[PDB]
Amino acid sequence: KTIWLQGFNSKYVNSRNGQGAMWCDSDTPQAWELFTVIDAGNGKIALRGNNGLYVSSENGEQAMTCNRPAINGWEVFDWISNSDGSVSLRGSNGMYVSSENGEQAITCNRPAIDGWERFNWAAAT
Repeated sequence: KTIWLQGFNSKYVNSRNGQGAMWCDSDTPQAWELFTVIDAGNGKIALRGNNGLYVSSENGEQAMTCNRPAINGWEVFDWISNSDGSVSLRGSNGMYVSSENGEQAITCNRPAIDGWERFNWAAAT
């Protein structure tokens, strides 16, 4: 139930310990790159980061974060299994989580899946 997410730039999604926004900038998956997948009901998931806080879409109004203390909503996502075995994540605003190729903090404001919105994943163990 613990995973990492590897973005388009081959880097790993980084919680940044809840200090600022999340980035897809880590060269290897260590503690801040591991997320506990939480079954949130209704076929949705949430993600709890290294700091015990929850990943938020921020409804696409600003870059994604991992510092919400509880799940509401903007903290639940549809897990989309892609044909190649990658995953995409659709926030509750209907937009997709984007690595932004590591050039800016991760966002959830894209209406369609492109390369930056596809992640390789694996159970951390």
